[PDB]
Amino acid sequence: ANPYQRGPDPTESLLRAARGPFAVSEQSVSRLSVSGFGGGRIYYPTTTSQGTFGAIAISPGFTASWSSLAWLGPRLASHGFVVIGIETNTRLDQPDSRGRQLLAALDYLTQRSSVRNRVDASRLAVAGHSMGGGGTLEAAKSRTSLKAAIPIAPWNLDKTWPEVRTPTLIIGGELDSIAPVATHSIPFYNSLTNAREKAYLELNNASHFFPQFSNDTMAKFMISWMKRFIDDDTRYDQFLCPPPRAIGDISDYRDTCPH
Repeated sequence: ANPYQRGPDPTESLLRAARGPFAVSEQSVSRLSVSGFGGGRIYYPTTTSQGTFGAIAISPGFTASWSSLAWLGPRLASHGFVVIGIETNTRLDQPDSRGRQLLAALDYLTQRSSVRNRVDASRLAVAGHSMGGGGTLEAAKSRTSLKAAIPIAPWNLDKTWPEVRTPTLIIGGELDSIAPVATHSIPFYNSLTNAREKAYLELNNASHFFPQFSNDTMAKFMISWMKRFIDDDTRYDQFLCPPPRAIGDISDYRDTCPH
């Protein structure tokens, strides 16, 4: 009935496994071959028999290469998404520049890449770590048609995001000292007055570098948010609404349930 729904009825175990149900193929994008971003790597479900998939562009943070987040490529793609993980023009690009580069990567993916036919160009998303999370907000501010945005430990001197209409899940690290949640993540969250839906997931005792290592709870909520908003997959609302208890590895969760 939902033409964008993919994969089996979900469970906690399906979301916490190292891979989702789709085998993943990969393609490198050379810095020599694109303008507007530094190339990167595309990850996609090998299967085309179940339909096209939505896509997400993901930016690393200041000083970092895509390799700092590479585990996300196969892990997210294996749940039924095309992922373009980017290298930035330089490692020291600021959040606003990272936002423009994420949009350039989505444009390349849908308009020129060798996997464009596998991507539903109407169902796109952005995510990123630290300054790449600040760039995720910048991209959503510029392109209100994006279906999901996931700033991860985001850093941005711009604290307000009234233009953002995209469903936005901010994932903060409670003990982050580089992009403290009290001055970055939480102000950003409170400022998303026009986001169709939003959530704030705070990881208990987590530092700024939590997304550099496979993290099942982070993956569970990122995948659930991507499914619910990129694919309109209401099956994944069971993990988002009612919000999870702030216990164990979650120190805080803020929500706009119902979706």
